[PDB]
Amino acid sequence: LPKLVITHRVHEEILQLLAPHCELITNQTDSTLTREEILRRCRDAQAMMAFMPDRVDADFLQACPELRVIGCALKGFDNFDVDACTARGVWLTFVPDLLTVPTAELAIGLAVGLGRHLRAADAFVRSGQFRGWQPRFYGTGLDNATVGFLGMGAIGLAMADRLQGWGATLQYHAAKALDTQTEQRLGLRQVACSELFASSDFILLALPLNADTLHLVNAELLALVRPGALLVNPCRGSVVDEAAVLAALERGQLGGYAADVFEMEDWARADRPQQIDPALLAHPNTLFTPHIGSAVRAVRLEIERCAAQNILQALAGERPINAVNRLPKANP
Amino acid sequence: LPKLVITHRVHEEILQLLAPHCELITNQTDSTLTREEILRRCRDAQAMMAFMPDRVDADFLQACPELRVIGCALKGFDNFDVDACTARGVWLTFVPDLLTVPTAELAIGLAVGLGRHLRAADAFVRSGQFRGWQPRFYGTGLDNATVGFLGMGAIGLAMADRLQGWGATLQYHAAKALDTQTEQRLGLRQVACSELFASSDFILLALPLNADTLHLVNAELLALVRPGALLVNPCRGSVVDEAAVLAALERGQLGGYAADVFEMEDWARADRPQQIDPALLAHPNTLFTPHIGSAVRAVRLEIERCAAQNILQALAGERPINAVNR
Ligand SMILES: NC(=O)c1ccc[n+]([C@@H]2O[C@H](COP(=O)([O-])OP(=O)(O)OC[C@H]3O[C@@H](n4cnc5c(N)ncnc54)[C@H](O)[C@@H]3O)[C@@H](O)[C@H]2O)c1
Repeated sequence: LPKLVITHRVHEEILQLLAPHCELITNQTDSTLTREEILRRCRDAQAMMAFMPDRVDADFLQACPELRVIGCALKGFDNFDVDACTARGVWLTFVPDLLTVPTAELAIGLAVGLGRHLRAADAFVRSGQFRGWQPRFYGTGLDNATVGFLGMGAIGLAMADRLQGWGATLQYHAAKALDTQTEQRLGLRQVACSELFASSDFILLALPLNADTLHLVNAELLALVRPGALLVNPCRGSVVDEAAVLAALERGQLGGYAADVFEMEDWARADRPQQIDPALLAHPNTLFTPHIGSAVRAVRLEIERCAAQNILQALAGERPINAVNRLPKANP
Repeated sequence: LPKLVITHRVHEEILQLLAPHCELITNQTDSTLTREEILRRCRDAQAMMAFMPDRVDADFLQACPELRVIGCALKGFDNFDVDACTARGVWLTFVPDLLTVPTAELAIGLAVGLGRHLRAADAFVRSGQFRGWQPRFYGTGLDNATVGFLGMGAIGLAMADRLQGWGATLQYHAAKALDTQTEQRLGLRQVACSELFASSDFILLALPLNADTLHLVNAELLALVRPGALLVNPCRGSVVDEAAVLAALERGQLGGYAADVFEMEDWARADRPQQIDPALLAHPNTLFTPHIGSAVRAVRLEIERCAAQNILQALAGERPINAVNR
């Protein structure tokens, strides 16, 4: 009986898991519906499965008073007002682990593609003009490089594991230090944010988007980079000031920027750019992907399953395993 | 000062190291000059620093009787008649293996780029049409995949090393098998050529080119492949049959092909293709690189430096460290 709205397309097997417990109102197409259309569907929904284009604020919740649970098919719930969910007695749940590994893979791929001029290399061969080896496309590889992680959580760790054996010197700065056991095991040295940006050949971002991280990578910080340094962003766009990244690119201090994420995606920002600057889109020392960190079908299936288990738990009157927040529940 | 012709562009610092010992006739441009032109340059040269696009046969050597050293900024001598060099008392020089590692880095970059549709994804956002996350561009990860190496010398090992931590299942076929200790270390399962192609999600090539290896990856073998299998060629072009790969791509059994090397490059074969098929070139499930395996700045510098020192040693009258002959 309880209505559940699902804002984007999910695997058949997921609908089968839910269909006995809920009234599914699904978006089994390839499109992102309108803000006003999801509001209408959610108006008396007991439940919601949310995805990356979703944004949930106190305004949204006011118009949807039957909501008991919002199940997020994602890790970074920055576009979801958790306090306001709590104020309305709505569970919010996320997916803590399943997005990690394929995002870590993409990022290393970006680091390699960016450092080796893959976009133009490939464009060149595709132009038909290839005739053999030339003294051209000399790049930056991982061997002997200083690699710097900003952040050292799930993707931080999964990337460092993936770079064991690459002959790089690994260093990091994070809100919380890793125990000495993990540092020695992964070859990781802890350094300050300033030192990270001044010494690293590659700088890989692995931070969530919050108030302390908004525009953390800025002109002051980019002004510090060794000339030609490569910056890689698989996490959230507004951890970076995209305009200062452009400027470091044009002056040739920053060697390259790769990103899977963009400022324009951060819906909880009133003042978000409405687009990626065409000038960064067209800069040659770049490589981009459309938020496909977790775009592997087998993985997406499990992300959906995790979200569905959470939603179903919540509707069964239990505390969901991946609740980010806390509601009153009866004791023994 | 003995005269030295540098066949292609080097870093300023190789010039600076060499000027005080050699008259330098350089080619500080992007172009590889015609062999007529390199022959003109080398008529009375004492030394030559050669690169990948150079070929040296008896005929070349006949036209250059004052040549003492060929110092090569490369490692394979397919393009080089070694016995001609020695017959005419010319040192033929190689560099140590600085090339394997950056090539292995690129190879994994390619497998990831190919599996995750990097070219198409990049173009999509550069188009300015990106409106945030969509449930498409689904791709293939390495995690839980089976990756099969065809071959396992220096390149096979470099790549296997770099794939520890990636949670894939590793397997290989090679003429020269690995010792048990390393198989153990690397989680590497040894299989037959047929089983490798039948059970690999990614197949990464690590083979030399020779008679036994010519068109090894042919239609019969590709026909065994799992639907959507991803093939990566960073080793040599002519170990695969590009027509057979294209054909495999077009029917959709092979999910993708990435290469840094192409048949048109293999100048030993008389029957070699004259370019890369434009329909392969135009295929969406590809990813290509213009033989940039070792195109890392630090490495190219060290490569030229080793070439230079071999040349200097030969001239001052010593046996060069990396002499391939005598
Ligand atoms: N591209 C994608 O598709 C994709 C996929 C998954 C996650 N992400 C994003 O990447 C982010 C990180 O993912 P995760 O799974 O590793 O998250 P996580 O919560 O496991 O780790 C976050 C880490 O950042 C650190 N941190 C927080 N504030 C910091 C600060 N001010 N300075 C330095 N370090 C700080 C924390 O100590 C923690 O170690 C997610 O929050 C999400 O926003 C993107």
